[PDB]
Amino acid sequence: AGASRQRKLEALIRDPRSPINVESLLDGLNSLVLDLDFPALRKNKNIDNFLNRYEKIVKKIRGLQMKAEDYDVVKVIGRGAFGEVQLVRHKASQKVYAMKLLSKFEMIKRSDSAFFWEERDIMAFANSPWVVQLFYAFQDDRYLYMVMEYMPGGDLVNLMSNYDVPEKWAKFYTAEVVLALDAIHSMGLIHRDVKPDNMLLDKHGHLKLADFGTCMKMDETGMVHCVGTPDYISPEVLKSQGGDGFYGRECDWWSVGVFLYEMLVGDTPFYADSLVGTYSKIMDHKNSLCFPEDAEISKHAKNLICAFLTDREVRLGRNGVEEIRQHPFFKNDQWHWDNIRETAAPVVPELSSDIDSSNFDDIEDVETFPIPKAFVGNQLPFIGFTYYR
Amino acid sequence: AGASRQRKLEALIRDPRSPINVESLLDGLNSLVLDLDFPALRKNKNIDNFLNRYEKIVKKIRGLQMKAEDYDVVKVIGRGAFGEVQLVRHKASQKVYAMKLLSKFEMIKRSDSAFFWEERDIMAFANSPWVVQLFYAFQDDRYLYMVMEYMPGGDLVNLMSNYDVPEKWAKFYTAEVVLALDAIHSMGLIHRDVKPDNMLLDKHGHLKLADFGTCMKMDETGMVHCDTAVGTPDYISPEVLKSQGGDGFYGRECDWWSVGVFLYEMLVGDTPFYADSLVGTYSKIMDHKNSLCFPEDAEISKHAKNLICAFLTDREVRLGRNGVEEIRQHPFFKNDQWHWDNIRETAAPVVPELSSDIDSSNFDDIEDVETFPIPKAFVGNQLPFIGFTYYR
Ligand SMILES: COC(=O)c1ccc(F)c(NC(=O)c2cccc(-c3cc(C(=O)Nc4ccncc4F)ccc3CN)c2)c1
Ligand SMILES: COC(=O)c1ccc(F)c(NC(=O)c2cccc(-c3cc(C(=O)Nc4ccncc4F)ccc3CN)c2)c1
Repeated sequence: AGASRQRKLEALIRDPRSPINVESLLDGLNSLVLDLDFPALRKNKNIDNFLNRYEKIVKKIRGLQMKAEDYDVVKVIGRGAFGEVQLVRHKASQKVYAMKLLSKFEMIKRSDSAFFWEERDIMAFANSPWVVQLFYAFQDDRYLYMVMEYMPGGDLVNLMSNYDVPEKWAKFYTAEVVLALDAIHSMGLIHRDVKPDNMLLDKHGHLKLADFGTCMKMDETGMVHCVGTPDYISPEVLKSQGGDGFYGRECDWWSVGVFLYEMLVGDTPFYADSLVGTYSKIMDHKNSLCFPEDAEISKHAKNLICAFLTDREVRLGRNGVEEIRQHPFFKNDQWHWDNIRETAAPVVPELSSDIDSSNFDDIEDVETFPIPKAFVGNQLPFIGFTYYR
Repeated sequence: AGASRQRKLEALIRDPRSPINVESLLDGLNSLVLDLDFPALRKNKNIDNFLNRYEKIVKKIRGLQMKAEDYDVVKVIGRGAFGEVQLVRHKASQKVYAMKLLSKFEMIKRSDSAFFWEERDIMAFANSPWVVQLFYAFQDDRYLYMVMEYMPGGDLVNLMSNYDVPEKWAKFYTAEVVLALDAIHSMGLIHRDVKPDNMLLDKHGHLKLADFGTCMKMDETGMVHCDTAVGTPDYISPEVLKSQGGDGFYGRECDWWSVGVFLYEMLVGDTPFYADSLVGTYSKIMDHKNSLCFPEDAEISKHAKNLICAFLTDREVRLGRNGVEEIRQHPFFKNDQWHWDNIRETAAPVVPELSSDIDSSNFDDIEDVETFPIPKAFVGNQLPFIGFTYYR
């Protein structure tokens, strides 16, 4: 009946995962207002009269909703392709978060614009201690904001540059990465850009993955038809960039092997001065993968590294994560796969307060959209991005 | 804290009086989809990706929401400037309604496009038995719809044309118009288009006002500021005629001129300033001091004649400056069938003979489409109708 219909649609609006939830529909009207309030378009009677009604309530609404002015910015802890990351303190609650800003301009211009949906879903609804939790997602006219839990231990790029990593440490950080990727794979997602920059460390020095712009949802077969600095990117993913090309979750396990090599060796296995150099070496990995004479690595460590860095058809982890996690290398008298994250981490950070950012390096140093004549609708891609947990 | 804000905003979305209630925000999404889904606009990647996402969910919502296909059209019972009015039966409930279609194309074309807000607000939130009530307001691509209560008795244009009205009946219906107009004034609204076309009679033959397109919201004093003259030529007050030519300040008195014109029509059988051209009618209305006169062959009583000349005078001396009180205590109204407090619970003059719930014998038959052009740029023809949807 009509009563049954209104019950059904009210379910579609209260659903926080729905595209027509109240935050999306409020995003829709706010995106419509921002996209229309220009003097050139206001010559149109339909557009000017529409703004006359809603201009008042839209300014009110935007005041009540969560915004950047609510958060005191303590420091900038990272920079990235489409923006930056800030250490922030929410003023009303005094709680410390890490807030990621992604530029709407840069996303629209350089033309990626769909990566942030999966990132937002994964961080909100992953519900895994291997993935950084998102608390709030919101936006203004220039930026998207993602308010995440603050990983105060820094990343593994910092850990490797400040410590010469022994093999017992390498077992730990590799095992945690394996578990973290298994978490993502189990959500039906291929990471396809795993690397120490995206591997953060929590309060107790335990790993959580932190960037998911590259993530993509798998098929029934498990494959994913569809960019970057190629250091950690597998051969098949590299070949795939040339036109079409299928690949699966094994591409992430290549990256793990690259990551294992780096920790024990100190350089990436396919390092070169140019991108074409690195690309070229990654394709000729059968001949170009080699260990230095003066880099004391064990038989099992070398065996695992060689297991991962091979063709996809015989790589470690086609048959499953099992054979990876029962490789001899991981045998130890400290932790087990079922209890690793509650055991003592190799490196616990010594921090003084809730805003201690000492394990992050310092960051040093504008343009936005042009005023349009016609309707371009730049805000339309960002409708339904707002999320309040 | 943030808790105080998210409760304040939640107050705004749940309220059906609010412009940002959920019904309106759905219209915001729906209108955007309609206004972008065209081949040339999909050449924009921003537009085409947005419509690739939402079109499916927007298609499911459109089927769930109330629509015209829910109703059986029994017979078309009226026509007006911006659309028609149909007699409908809701399929799921079998309940009879009169629903008014209003063409979005013609409203944008002839440019008015905001009269319907106060029409909707009155019917939705009047709660007076002098005003036809709106159960459901909705829309689609072409029409705004308003599902009202069916008034099977017909309008007063039909009553005066069928029956030859005596003054005992005219006391009654004029009284009901005054109480109806007083109600509308008591909501801060000048009707400024009172006439027998817009007076409908219910199951029992008691009046209800039933078109509010010309209606406008008053000031803190009671006056209104309007540049354009409005209303049907025959019943337009000289002050509203004179408002066309520049600055026009005037209060609720303009309605009583029309009640004046209305009473003259009932007893005399023709409208007081009739002319074969509209140009002549405006010339007669402006010269009402000399032009207003009765035929000799006419049996209108002195108290009847005293009331009409009381109404059809300049606003400075018109019966209505000192409120509704002075209208009610005129000797024409004084009788022993009804009091003012109980008039609508007394025996009406013309109780209709109604066989069935779809009896449209009081209304007459009707006899005899164009649409928007496919735009190249963003034009936004659905933006004036965002927030029109309403469910009781
Ligand atoms: C190169 O082409 C690509 O593959 C590609 C394509 C699309 C993309 F969106 C991106 N990534 C970004 O644009 C991007 C923008 C801004 C910040 C980051 C970023 C954030 C974090 C973080 O949240 N840390 C963090 C988390 C919690 N507590 C403290 C923290 F410090 C970590 C690392 C990074 C760099 N990965 C990434 C990359
Ligand atoms: C001349 O310019 C204006 O003053 C002006 C400006 C803007 C406007 F929107 C309009 N009105 C319309 O366009 C319009 C369109 C379609 C139907 C009507 C209309 C409807 C009714 C009705 O609801 N009856 C009714 C009610 C309940 N149960 C059964 C009924 F039968 C009565 C009378 C009428 C004519 N007034 C009016 C007029």
